[PDB]
Amino acid sequence: PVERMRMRPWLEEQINSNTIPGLKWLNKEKKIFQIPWMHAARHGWDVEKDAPLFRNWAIHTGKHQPGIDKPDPKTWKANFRCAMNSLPDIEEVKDRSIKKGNNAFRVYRMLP
Repeated sequence: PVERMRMRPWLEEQINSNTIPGLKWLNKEKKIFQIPWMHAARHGWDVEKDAPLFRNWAIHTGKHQPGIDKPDPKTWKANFRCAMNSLPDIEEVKDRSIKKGNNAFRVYRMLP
């Protein structure tokens, strides 16, 4: 019911399995993974690219339960960002004025 699969390995798995067309290890040897994120919908509309992950956050991070509480995706969006400010081994890189004409995702370098 309330287990702790751990986000670090949860991502190492999703990234290795390549469940989202864009999220994946750019350099798995040094553990570098990049996700596309919902750069399009900053709230809740064009946010289906990473919604399967973002939505799983509520169940994977043990925060929302289907049948007992309300499935609010608005907070799930913020939950995703908290993970980026966590695990003292992740380096987020979304570019600033160069790679901004194709996708502009968030490349995260994860240490061991």
